[PDB]
Amino acid sequence: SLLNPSNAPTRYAERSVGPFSLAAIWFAMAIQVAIFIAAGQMTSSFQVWQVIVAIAAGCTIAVILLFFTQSAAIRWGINFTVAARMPFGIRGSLIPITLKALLSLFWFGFQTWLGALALDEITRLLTGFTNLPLWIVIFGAIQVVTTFYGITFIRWMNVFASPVLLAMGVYMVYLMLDGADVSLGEVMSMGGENPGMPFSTAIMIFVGGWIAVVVSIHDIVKECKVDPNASREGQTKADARYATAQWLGMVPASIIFGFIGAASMVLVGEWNPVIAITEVVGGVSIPMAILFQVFVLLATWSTNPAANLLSPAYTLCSTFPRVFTFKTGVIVSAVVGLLMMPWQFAGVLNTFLNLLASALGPLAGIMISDYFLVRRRRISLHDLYRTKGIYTYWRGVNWVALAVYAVALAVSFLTPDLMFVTGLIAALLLHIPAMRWVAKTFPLFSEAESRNEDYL
Ligand SMILES: O=C1NC(=O)[C@H](Cc2ccccc2)N1
Ligand code: NA
Repeated sequence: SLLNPSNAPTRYAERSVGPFSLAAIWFAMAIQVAIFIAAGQMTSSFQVWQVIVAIAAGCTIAVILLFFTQSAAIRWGINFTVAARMPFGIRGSLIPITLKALLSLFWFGFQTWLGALALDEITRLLTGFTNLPLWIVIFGAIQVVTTFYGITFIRWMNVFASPVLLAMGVYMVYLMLDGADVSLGEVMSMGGENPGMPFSTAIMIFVGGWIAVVVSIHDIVKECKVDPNASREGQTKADARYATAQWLGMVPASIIFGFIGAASMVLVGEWNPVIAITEVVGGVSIPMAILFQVFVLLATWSTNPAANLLSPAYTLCSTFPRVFTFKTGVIVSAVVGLLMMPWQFAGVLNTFLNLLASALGPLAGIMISDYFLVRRRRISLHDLYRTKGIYTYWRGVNWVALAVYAVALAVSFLTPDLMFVTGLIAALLLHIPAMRWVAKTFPLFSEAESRNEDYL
């Protein structure tokens, strides 16, 4: 048996996140430093308005993906890590999941670093003392302790941060434009003096940014509010209402701040607004500096925990259920996380994000396909928490599913600038015959699936 109270499905009565709250999480979750860098470097290949469009487009494909990847977690309250057990093995799932938990972990140490940088700047602008590693640990630690309160903290922290973050950001645009004596429309076309990159791969970069979060949203949305007595059409509007809520959360947020990163680049040559606003205005008071850094901290806290730490946590406590608990998995994830020292990763993010998309495209494709197409939303919670059942396949691993991943990954390379969308579509479609083959040896359904409601 693989069940324990932390890795258990989330009961209808235990659910706490409705459609408005999820938007309020995504809005503050999109406001984070790394989009300054991405949208900034984009000004090299396109002008600002197109970048904004590449952002809105990439945001929209992500949501279209969310509509599908979130449906099982909302309805059934389950983990990502647990949900992967279906197409891949009960253990075989650990392979892509280790890929993904690593990715997730990489991002956690990166933003903790940016967060640490901020707190260290606030202090050295008050005391000249400038030790970063201590402030690294202390922040990593602070996130852990606030992450202990799981989605309860996350949800309260993001609703109050959201408008403040929204205001600090709208303010930021005024200060630049004013102090540079430039209208909004003028800045909207100042970029793109070094073309070469296709516009499709641009969209693919902002998609590749949130690919990890979207593919494992489960860990957030298994907490969302559901009415068990809906219907096909009421379940679908529910899915759509949530997907819509995620759209209105991540788009307007990441457009305003994407624009700020781009504007910084194009006005002053740096994606970082600290520099861009400092120059344009010719220095700023110690208060108004400390402020900016309070922003960065506020912008990191609303994203890092929820997006980067939740999912490896649940991976530990659900694979080693008697060894780890949620709270302990959080401690182990944040330690490993920082010990990956990701702040030394050579290159730029864009290409990394281009890496991330074509690396998880088939994963999202195989999960959407197994649940929606092969099984028709008809799943067995019972077997997901047991070493030997209809999801065990060949001694815990479904090699055919690991094969479809490879094959789809290959075909993906045949279309480098659209890798992700070909790899998803390839994995999606191939899972169908592959699964109609495995179904001749192993069963796709189980009697125990009638105990589903016992869990809820
Ligand atoms: O999946 C993740 N986790 C992260 O921290 C980053 C956040 C991000 C950076 C740049 C563009 C979109 C999302 N992406
Ligand atoms: Na944030």
